[PDB]
Amino acid sequence: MKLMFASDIHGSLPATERVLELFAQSGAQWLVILGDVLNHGPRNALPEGYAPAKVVERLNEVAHKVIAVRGNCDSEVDQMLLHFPITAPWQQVLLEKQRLFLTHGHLFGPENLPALNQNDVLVYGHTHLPVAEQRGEIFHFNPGSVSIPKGGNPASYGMLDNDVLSVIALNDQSIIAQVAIN
Amino acid sequence: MMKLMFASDIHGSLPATERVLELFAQSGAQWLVILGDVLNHGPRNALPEGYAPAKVVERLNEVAHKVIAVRGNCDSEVDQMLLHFPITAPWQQVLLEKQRLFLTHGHLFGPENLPALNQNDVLVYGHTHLPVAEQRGEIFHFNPGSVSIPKGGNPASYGMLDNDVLSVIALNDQSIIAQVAINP
Amino acid sequence: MKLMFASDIHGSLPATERVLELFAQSGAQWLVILGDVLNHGPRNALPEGYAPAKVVERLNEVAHKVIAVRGNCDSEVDQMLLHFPITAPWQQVLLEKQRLFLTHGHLFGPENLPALNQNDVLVYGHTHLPVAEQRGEIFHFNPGSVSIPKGGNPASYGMLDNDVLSVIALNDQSIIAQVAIN
Amino acid sequence: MMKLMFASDIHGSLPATERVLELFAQSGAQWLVILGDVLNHGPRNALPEGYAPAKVVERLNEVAHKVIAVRGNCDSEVDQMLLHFPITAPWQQVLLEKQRLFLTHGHLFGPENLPALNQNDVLVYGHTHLPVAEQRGEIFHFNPGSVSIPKGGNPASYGMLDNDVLSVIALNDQSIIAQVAINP
Ligand SMILES: [Zn+2]
Ligand SMILES: [Zn+2]
Ligand SMILES: [Zn+2]
Ligand SMILES: [Zn+2]
Ligand SMILES: [Zn+2]
Ligand SMILES: [Zn+2]
Ligand SMILES: [Zn+2]
Ligand SMILES: [Zn+2]
Repeated sequence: MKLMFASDIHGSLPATERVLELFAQSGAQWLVILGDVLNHGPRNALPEGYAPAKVVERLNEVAHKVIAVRGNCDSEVDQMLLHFPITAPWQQVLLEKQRLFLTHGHLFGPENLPALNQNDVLVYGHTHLPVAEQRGEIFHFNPGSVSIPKGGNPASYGMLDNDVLSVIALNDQSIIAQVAIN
Repeated sequence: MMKLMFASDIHGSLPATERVLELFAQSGAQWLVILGDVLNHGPRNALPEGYAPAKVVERLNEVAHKVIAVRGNCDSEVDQMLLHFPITAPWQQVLLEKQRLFLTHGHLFGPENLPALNQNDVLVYGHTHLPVAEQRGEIFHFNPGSVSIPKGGNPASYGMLDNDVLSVIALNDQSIIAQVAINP
Repeated sequence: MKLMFASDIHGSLPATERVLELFAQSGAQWLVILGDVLNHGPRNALPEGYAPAKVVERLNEVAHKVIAVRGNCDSEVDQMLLHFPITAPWQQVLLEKQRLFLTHGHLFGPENLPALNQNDVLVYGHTHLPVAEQRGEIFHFNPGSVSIPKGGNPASYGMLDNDVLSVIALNDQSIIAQVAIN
Repeated sequence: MMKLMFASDIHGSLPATERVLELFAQSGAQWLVILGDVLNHGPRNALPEGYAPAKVVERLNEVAHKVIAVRGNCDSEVDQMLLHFPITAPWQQVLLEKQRLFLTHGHLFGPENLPALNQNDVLVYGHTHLPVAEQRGEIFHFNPGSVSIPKGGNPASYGMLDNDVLSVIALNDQSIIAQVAINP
């Protein structure tokens, strides 16, 4: 199975178009969006090519292939525009060998862990920092941000391919971090 | 390569609950998927047979670590405080080889308000208390009916996913009420 | 200013009809309902004359005079039946010389206090125990339950009259507790 | 008796915010009532004049202890974590002698979806960015309009309750755009 992950888009049209381009070329079946989709975010500058209404038209074109959770920056007006369900604060995704716990990062995350099974995967964003590692009995995965990178990391996205979780550079496409989840 | 058991619209019926649980224990299924309306009978419904919310809670908690549930229109916060598994999520997902199952109760997204889905995906819901298993257009609809207050003259039922087939099964007979194959 | 308070009805039709009779005779302009309206409650025995669908018809007749907040036992189906807004976890009511902070008691209450002004009033239920006293710089008020009282108190309701907060017995009509707030 | 100032649909406009705050400080009003859509411009709207969310936050917090607000369709939880006063409530109330003021943003309850109210009560809302002050049927409708993005050729505005009259006032001129007496 092949899944693509994207998070903290914050209204950036160019980041969105590049994501949708890589999605189409990857062959992945679904696109998981971890929150903070249109709103740039009160405490920071507008991202490159900020254009909420256009990001909306682009994303709504693959709405039937999107799985998503509510970011701290997402609001009711956002759901009214996006043709896929974003209001759930968290959502589990059942895979053959394990579970994926999807959440933005502000309500649940590394500091407030959910009950899970050994080798399950905690998937979150919000921090804008890439992560692909084993933490205790479970795995932690954060695809970083596709628009507002932090900690010196390049804009990035995530990918699940053949039991391997990888954080990939949006432009470079070089592997930032990865871990096998067998 | 995946097996799941589905139970919906329990509404506090202890008999339905004990039976669901013995069947679950025998199924060999990885998870018990509860589609909502767990303890409350519902202001519009007459009490179910064997209405005993307090006891239903004790029983479901025995297998809490293996339950995957979604919020029903009759579920409230007191219910979440009693049950030891997450019941507040409005929807959740199951991913197979090339298709996905969209799990929801039926009052938010349903037959008359479809979520966006791809060809050959499955909308899994309860709420109506009417069993369904069929291809409706480009997607598949699946409703395992109510395990305690069936409507339309149907028997109380539950559902099962056996890799590529979804079946609605009578709770007493264990006879097939309806089933559909979701192979491309 | 004359307000009537009722809480933890839990589907009791007789309790409801008695409340509506006292409301009509009191002259009060509004009826404040603190939650837990139709559902008897998972761990409780059915109250006297349990009949949610009938409580709904009675309450909906004075819907335009009701102010309410979400009880821990209230659900989406409940809002669908009641013709007045109940989904808010809490609401503030502005009066001439002070604020009323209305909440059920499970999220906010004596143990998780909201920020308020000296002499404001914390109004809550959920415990089924009557209260009318000053605590710290603010007042605490709980009209008790009208259908399933605990502690040893009779079924009761509340009243705001002449700047005096009173907890009154549903039958006796005797004063259980009270405190002047001005 | 009762004096209140109303501001709605700020949408992150720092100039509108500083002006609202200077007027509030001079009004003598007991509370500043914010009807929603505080920091986000809204995906459907062009940025308003002087869009500076971060700064609007610092300024509104200086008077946090005197704000009474209700949630707008554009407000999110990041906004709540920044602002030091409660903004999540969908509605709240003001009680006069024999009348009731129902405060809400306008996307949940509004002109086209009325809450249950008694005769001579007031529905107070924003969201449309169109000022209103009139009796409609048996109740009164009052909308301060937007302090930053007015529609219909109207001036940026705010609102005030001075005992028994509700007025929509231009933010620059301080001239009366509309007003209604709610005496019964
Ligand atoms: Zn972010
Ligand atoms: Zn975030
Ligand atoms: Zn049901
Ligand atoms: Zn239902
Ligand atoms: Zn109660
Ligand atoms: Zn309660
Ligand atoms: Zn607006
Ligand atoms: Zn709005």
